[PDB]
Amino acid sequence: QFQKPGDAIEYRQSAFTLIANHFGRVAAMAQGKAPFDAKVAAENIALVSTLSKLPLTAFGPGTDKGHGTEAKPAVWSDAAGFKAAADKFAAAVDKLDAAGKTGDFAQIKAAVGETGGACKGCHDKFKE
Amino acid sequence: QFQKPGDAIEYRQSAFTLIANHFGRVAAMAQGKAPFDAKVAAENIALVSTLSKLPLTAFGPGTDKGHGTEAKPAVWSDAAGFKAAADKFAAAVDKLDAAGKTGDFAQIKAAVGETGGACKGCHDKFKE
Amino acid sequence: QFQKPGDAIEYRQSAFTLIANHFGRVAAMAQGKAPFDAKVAAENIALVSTLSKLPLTAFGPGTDKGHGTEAKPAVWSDAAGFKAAADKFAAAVDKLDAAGKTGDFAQIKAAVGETGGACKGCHDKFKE
Amino acid sequence: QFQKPGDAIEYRQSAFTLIANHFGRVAAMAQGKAPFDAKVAAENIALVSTLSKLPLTAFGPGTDKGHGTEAKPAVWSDAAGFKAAADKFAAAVDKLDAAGKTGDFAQIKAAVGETGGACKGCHDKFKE
Ligand code: HEM
Ligand code: HEM
Ligand code: HEM
Ligand code: HEM
Repeated sequence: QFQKPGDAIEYRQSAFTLIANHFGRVAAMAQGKAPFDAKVAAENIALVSTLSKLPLTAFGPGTDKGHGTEAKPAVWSDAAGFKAAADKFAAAVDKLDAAGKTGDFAQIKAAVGETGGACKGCHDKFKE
Repeated sequence: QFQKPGDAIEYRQSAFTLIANHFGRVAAMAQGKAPFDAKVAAENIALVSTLSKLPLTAFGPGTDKGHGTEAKPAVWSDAAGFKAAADKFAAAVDKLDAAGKTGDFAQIKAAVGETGGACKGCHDKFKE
Repeated sequence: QFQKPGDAIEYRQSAFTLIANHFGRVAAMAQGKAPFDAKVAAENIALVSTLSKLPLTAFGPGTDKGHGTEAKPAVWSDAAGFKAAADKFAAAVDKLDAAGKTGDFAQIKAAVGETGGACKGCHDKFKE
Repeated sequence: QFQKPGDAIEYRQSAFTLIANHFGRVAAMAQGKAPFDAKVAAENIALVSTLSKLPLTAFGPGTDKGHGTEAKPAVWSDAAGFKAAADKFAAAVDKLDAAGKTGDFAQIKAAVGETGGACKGCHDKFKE
């Protein structure tokens, strides 16, 4: 667990950073800005899948201020809304995980579009 | 990959932060500071193993300054030494991973001691 | 031996009290309620093993009443059943003792579950 | 350990009872009231040796009243005196343990005389 609040903040920020980087490699393939390689897309989606579970466990009470957090207070006051956004994200990643297993480009591109929306959706209401 | 150098620096710092947190949970169990659970020890060990590969790819040329990096210059001037320290870490992680597979407390405690030593070993020569 | 019946009753009650306390320390470790230590688990298991032989010699004829005994009459009328319950307990303790020797958490947890069952089993039919 | 004070009291009283009983079997041999048998004397002294360590760990703060304790307050207020008596007892039991190993009657009789005095010595100042 986290000894101090700052530990939680740093942990979640670190998780989102890793997720962003690996998810980005798959998105580049989907956008045609990088050659498509099923094995590599699979590896990266696998990483995103494993990491996606992590950051959401570090939003406990008391982790609201300090260590440069960009989490809006609404994360807590509207816990219901936050739970929903997290759920959408989880669902989308499941689709991305499956798509990754099949190696089908069209499916992967569709899943990254969905997942990406899940990131933005949550960010609009709870970040910055 | 990493568009800018700072991306690499933030990537590696975040990876270490996650590794530290999850390795710490296994460590606590092995040092008698928390109840032992083979499943949880196993899960945390899996995370460490997976993540251990990640940060070592983010030490390319030019990632020596900025983004509050704590990597000593020796990381580049003493490249061989660094690859030497990284190799030890890898071996230690392979043992920790094997221990996780067996669920054997003694084996796990032995491997966390070795891994810990590999962390500090590298840190002494290349960090801060 | 026991001069008076009461001596036998107090002897067996005291033995059970010590067994309960030391078995409980092993149990706590196995149920994830306390940090695991193979040496301490081993020591406590040794005590339980040694003491387990003791109380079963203090159930001779005439020790059925007085000194606040909680042994049901069935202990004597259903002698075979009692020897049956005691035999199971003994076997369970032999396994707990063997587990203590190996230091294997899984093996220990398995044996504490069996021993526990042997305690309650006998208690249901012959205690209170 | 002990969840409640009464647990400590019951534990130590139970330990002294077992000790008293087994020590008594050796004393009877030494007094010639029972035939001398080196093996049996050895077994019993071994039990006394193992058990002798136990009761002294259950005299913590707060275990002074209730559950029918016969421990005089001096046990705590004159902690120094209590520590001494316990030390004499420990030393005597060591002698009894050795004597038991040698199977020499004269040595055993001497050790039981010493140990017995250790019981009485401590009892006079700290019990009832
Ligand atoms: C979707 C896969 C996704 C991405 C991509 C993403 C990225 C991201 C980054 C890079 C950060 C910055 C980390 C840093 O400061 O170094 C960040 C921060 C937050 N995010 Fe995000 N994010 C994605 C998904 C989600 C989801 C689904 C939610 C909400 C359910 C969410 C929330 C947040 C919050 C809040 C932060 C700030 C955390 C903090 O600074 O304390 N993101 N995200
Ligand atoms: C071993 C399992 C291990 C742990 C644990 C560990 C932790 C760790 C942390 C927490 C950081 C701080 C990151 C931050 O500032 O947010 C960190 C940083 C560096 N480490 Fe380390 N580290 C472990 C292992 C290793 C090994 C085996 C090496 C070298 C081969 C190594 C190196 C470094 C370096 C350099 C940094 C600084 C990164 C930067 O700031 O740019 N670590 N480590
Ligand atoms: C198994 C390891 C086990 C435990 C633990 C256990 C505990 C226990 C306690 C604490 C008592 C109370 C003593 C007191 O009142 O001070 C107690 C009493 C009895 N038990 Fe028991 N017991 C364990 C095991 C067994 C087994 C396997 C049997 C039967 C074959 C058994 C029987 C009894 C009986 C009878 C009593 C009452 C003794 C009396 O009051 O005269 N127990 N037990
Ligand atoms: C020496 C081998 C020894 C014997 C024998 C002995 C016996 C004994 C008995 C039987 C009791 C009664 C237990 C009960 O209530 O059922 C008893 C109680 C106490 N003793 Fe004792 N005792 C022996 C040794 C020692 C030694 C060396 C000390 C002190 C250093 C000591 C102390 C006590 C105390 C105090 C009690 C009362 C505990 C309580 O009721 O809380 N004894 N002893």
